[PDB]
Amino acid sequence: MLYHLFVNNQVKLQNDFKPESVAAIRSSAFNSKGGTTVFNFLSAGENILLHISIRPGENVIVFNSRLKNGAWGPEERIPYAEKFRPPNPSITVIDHGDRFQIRFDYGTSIYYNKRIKENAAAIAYNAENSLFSSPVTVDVHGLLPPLPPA
Amino acid sequence: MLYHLFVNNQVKLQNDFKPESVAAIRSSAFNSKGGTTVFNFLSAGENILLHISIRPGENVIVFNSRLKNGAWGPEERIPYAEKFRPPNPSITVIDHGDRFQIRFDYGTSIYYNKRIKENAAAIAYNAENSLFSSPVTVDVHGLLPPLPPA
Amino acid sequence: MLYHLFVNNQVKLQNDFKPESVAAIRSSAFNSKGGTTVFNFLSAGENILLHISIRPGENVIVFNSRLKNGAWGPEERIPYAEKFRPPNPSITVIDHGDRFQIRFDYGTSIYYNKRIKENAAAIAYNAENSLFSSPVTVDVHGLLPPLPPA
Amino acid sequence: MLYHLFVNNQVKLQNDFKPESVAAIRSSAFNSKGGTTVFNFLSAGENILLHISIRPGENVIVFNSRLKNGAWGPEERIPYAEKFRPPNPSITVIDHGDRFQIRFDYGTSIYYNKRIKENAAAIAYNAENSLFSSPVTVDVHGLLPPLPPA
Ligand SMILES: CC(=O)N[C@@H]1[C@@H](O)[C@H](O[C@@H]2O[C@H](CO)[C@H](O)[C@H](O)[C@H]2O[C@@H]2O[C@@H](C)[C@@H](O)[C@@H](O)[C@@H]2O)[C@@H](CO)O[C@H]1O
Ligand SMILES: CC(=O)N[C@@H]1[C@@H](O)[C@H](O[C@@H]2O[C@H](CO)[C@H](O)[C@H](O)[C@H]2O[C@@H]2O[C@@H](C)[C@@H](O)[C@@H](O)[C@@H]2O)[C@@H](CO)O[C@H]1O
Ligand SMILES: CC(=O)N[C@@H]1[C@@H](O)[C@H](O[C@@H]2O[C@H](CO)[C@H](O)[C@H](O)[C@H]2O[C@@H]2O[C@@H](C)[C@@H](O)[C@@H](O)[C@@H]2O)[C@@H](CO)O[C@H]1O
Ligand SMILES: CC(=O)N[C@@H]1[C@@H](O)[C@H](O[C@@H]2O[C@H](CO)[C@H](O)[C@H](O)[C@H]2O[C@@H]2O[C@@H](C)[C@@H](O)[C@@H](O)[C@@H]2O)[C@@H](CO)O[C@H]1O
Repeated sequence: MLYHLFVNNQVKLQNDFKPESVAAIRSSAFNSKGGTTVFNFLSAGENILLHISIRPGENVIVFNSRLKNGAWGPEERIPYAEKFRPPNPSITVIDHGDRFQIRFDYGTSIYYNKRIKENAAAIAYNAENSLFSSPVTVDVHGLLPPLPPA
Repeated sequence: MLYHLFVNNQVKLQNDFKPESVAAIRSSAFNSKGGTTVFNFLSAGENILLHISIRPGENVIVFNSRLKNGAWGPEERIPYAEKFRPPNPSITVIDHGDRFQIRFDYGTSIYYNKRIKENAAAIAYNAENSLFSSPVTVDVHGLLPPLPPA
Repeated sequence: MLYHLFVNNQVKLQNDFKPESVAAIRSSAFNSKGGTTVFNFLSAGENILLHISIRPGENVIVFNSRLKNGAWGPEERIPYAEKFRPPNPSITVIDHGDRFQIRFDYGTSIYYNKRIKENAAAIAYNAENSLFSSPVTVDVHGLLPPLPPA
Repeated sequence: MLYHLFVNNQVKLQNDFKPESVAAIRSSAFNSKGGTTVFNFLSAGENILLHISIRPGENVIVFNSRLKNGAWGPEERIPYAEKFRPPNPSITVIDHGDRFQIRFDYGTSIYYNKRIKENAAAIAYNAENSLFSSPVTVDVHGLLPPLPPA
């Protein structure tokens, strides 16, 4: 299923993002002078199941979670540098049941153990000065699709 | 290369759409009550190399061409019905050198002999009440990419 | 539909190879010092709808057609000039209704106007010293599948 | 990278099968009355990093590991219960660093925690009466490739 997720907005998923689900987020642009950009996978109750804070100025990408009116837990970080590929950078998130796998353009995957046992009903996108385009293209799969030879 | 083509607007291609090029246009929605929707492949000089007029009310899809200040030539038509697949209908255009191949979700391809020997520098999207989303996602390939088993 | 086509053998297609059909042939190797290698798309009646003779020595690729017990028609040749990318070279054939499109790893697409109005029911592979592996992996589609962004 | 893995044989990988690596195994047939079929991911030192024993009779799939001249470790089994889609069944194995992900045509992904900290250098295929074709088509990726919208 294809969605167009606009900045400082979100998209309500047709079906819940759950185990086996794959979300391929792709930007039509890369604004090198952009600021902190965030993507949140939210449950129906608006709990932040997966928070991805891309911070170029801090050279880090922070992952976390928290209930709608709860507090962030410990942060999980990785260097920002050498992760995205202009002019069409991408973010791929896969739900492996007990944890999410996040993959950017380069480098190894990031694995984030789930902290809230719920499926995502929406994906939000927030940024004052986004690093990516608005909207960003999002393809959500119920399961990993057949793969091309390359 | 990924582009976000908004309705009643266009996208300037990074490189020209020419022989071997493949443009995959995908909508995030299908507005059954939408009207006539158009996609034009334009040259640098703004000549309409390939005009695709999707007319639900007339139950037809019209293909044509014309110079920037020229006249349409003869029309090439196909029934509108059973061509698109909601909620993510698509249009795939392939430049075969001497003609374009246009493929929708269902049915056989449409072949349109080129009438203007030029490459496209832009793709335009026009509609009063579009049948598709705004923007529509557009992936342009320099050549047919590797194919998945299905 | 996946088939394993062995050298000096053939594979019977579960479905007619006809307009919109795509055959993605892939080899697990490239035998540098290989000799003339042939791929034929045959009708159920064993007419050779599309003959592809890749000749390293003569440095040409000959395309032709012929009825079961008939003689070869006029040849349509092009220079061989390094069309394959080792170690996994590919040959993709697409049925466009009035003609076939043949794409290798390099060079431009080759177009061959159909000479016999029949669909292919089998693909044959012949060679004394094949340029490719035995068997070759063959994925046949009834229509062009959705494409990855790259 | 494409390989043709023959039954009761193996294929030496041009590159280490390691974190981020994906092995897409595809069969050109499904032998209904086939017997126990095995696929092993081996280290260059011939340690069995991941053993996959598909047993129709016992109706289970056993996953295990073992050093070259060592004994099998504790078994991790699941019911076989119709995991393959004829006539072209598939097995996809992904290296996630601390564990392997194995996906069949049906059922959920199977996760197997790594028991040996080595990368795979070869994939073996064993069976007296294989459930699948010989050889099986194997596409190995260094990283998950861009995905088609479907
Ligand atoms: C190393 C460390 O622990 N630094 C902490 C920052 O990462 C925290 O920032 C907040 O982090 C959460 C995720 O854990 C989320 O990304 C918040 O949006 C983020 O807060 C924003 O960004 C900060 C840099 C501040 O400008 C803040 O005002 C913003 O609202 C902060 C706050 O929890 O604590 C640091 O110790
Ligand atoms: C069967 C036939 O020939 N009908 C003709 C219409 O198809 C023409 O419409 C115009 O067609 C061109 C492509 O050839 C292009 O799609 C134009 O946008 C389209 O004109 C618009 O749509 C028409 C239905 C009218 O409402 C017109 O005012 C719009 O501007 C017309 C006009 O060339 O002629 C018919 O004969
Ligand atoms: C310059 C020229 O026209 N050369 C002709 C060859 O191309 C012909 O070869 C045959 O070509 C058909 C397709 O047209 C098919 O590829 C046959 O396998 C091929 O014949 C074989 O290869 C030849 C090189 C000879 O060794 C022949 O004995 C084999 O049977 C030939 C024959 O039609 O004529 C040439 O003039
Ligand atoms: C209930 C139980 O634990 N069953 C055990 C079998 O699963 C074992 O079979 C061997 O299992 C390993 C992986 O753990 C591998 O699949 C071996 O090929 C397999 O041994 C073969 O198949 C068996 C069914 C026997 O026919 C045996 O002779 C073969 O060599 C066996 C042996 O470890 O123990 C069972 O208890």
